[PDB]
Amino acid sequence: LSLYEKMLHKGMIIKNSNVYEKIKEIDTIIFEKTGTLTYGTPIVTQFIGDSLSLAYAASVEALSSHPIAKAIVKYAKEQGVKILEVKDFKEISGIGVRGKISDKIIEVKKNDIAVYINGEPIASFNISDVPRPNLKDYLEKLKNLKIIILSGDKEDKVKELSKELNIQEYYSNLSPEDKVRIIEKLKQNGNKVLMIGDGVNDAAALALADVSVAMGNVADIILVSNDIGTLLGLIK
Ligand SMILES: [Mg+2]
Repeated sequence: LSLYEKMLHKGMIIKNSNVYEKIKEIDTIIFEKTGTLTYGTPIVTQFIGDSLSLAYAASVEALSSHPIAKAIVKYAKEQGVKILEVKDFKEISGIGVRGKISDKIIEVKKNDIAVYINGEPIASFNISDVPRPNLKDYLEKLKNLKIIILSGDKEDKVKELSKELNIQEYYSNLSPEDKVRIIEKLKQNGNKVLMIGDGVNDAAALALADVSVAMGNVADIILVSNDIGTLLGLIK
């Protein structure tokens, strides 16, 4: 058939056949918490504030394509509130959004998210990543090979996910640049490192991985399917 076509069938897009046997020569596996071990879109785990505030925040968040923004919009919609007309929308990706509704200035910006109305913090959200099911693939590889979780998220969130999925080595509160330095150090130390990430917020780290995998949500392997199990199946 052809390696390239066989891999597509399994929802992997490969860049070079070399990545193939290179898989066997690697010894370290690194996961990005967000998007790989968890779904690409987080959920609202709690909202504190009144329903008008909720409608205001969702109405502004409805103009962003950020996953946190989508988590907030979905939660508000499940609560039954309707989207309101916003003017003067402004966004700074991943950090905050702003807009005007009913003569009032609303800001939603990085509990995890505060809602301001005319300068005053009046509501907030806790949002969390949702883990992907399938937990045995991990042990299998822990058999055959060291696993590491990296994340720009806070200690307690990262640790807790490490706890659930049963992963020992993990680093938290990392900037993209922290991750890149970690890869280089592993490679300096002699490790052949395969990394799985979102493909953007950690593109430099991937670019340095011995073999890099991007989620479907440049890299050596693109997981169109977002099927990590099948990737870990292959590796294992
Ligand atoms: Mg949600």
